[PDB]
Amino acid sequence: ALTKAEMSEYLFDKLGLSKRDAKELVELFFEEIRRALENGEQVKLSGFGNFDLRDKNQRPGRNPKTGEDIPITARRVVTFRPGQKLKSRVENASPK
DNA sequence: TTTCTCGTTCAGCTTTAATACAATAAGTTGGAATTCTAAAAAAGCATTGCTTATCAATTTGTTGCAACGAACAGGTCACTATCAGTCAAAATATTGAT
Repeated sequence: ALTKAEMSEYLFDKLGLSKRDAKELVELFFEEIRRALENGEQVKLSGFGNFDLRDKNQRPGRNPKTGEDIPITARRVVTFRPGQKLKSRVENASPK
């Protein structure tokens, strides 16, 4: 699984950047994105996807184990709509 | 046989044209880097029955990665004694007067 460790190492052998800043950029990368989502801003990354924010209302739910119907509290989640470019590169993938 | 016959380079001289001397004021020519802009590519537009994701409440295996504890630099201040620099000690050479 791709981790921040592998991402930093990549920037070291592709951009020749020290692992230090290579590890600091990967952190600030996801950080800045999370700061935009929490602030209520859409994140549109061309050639990748789009992190949307939809306010879901309180809908009926339950306890998957027993079956006790419990109303799922409303909350703002963070969806991800992959671009057409990304889909065309993952359409022919393979779980490995 | 013996004599008539010309072009070359050497060397000590003489003569014909361009460039002088300097500080001053730009001009040329190969790029480098920031920013305007048309050229390209990804995405919104457009829509509907059918397909797929939405997720609580709680137990159990998994894992990214910060949290620290040392070691290897990374960068600045001190150890330890005399260089680094400039004035006086100590008495007469040298210079001035009898």
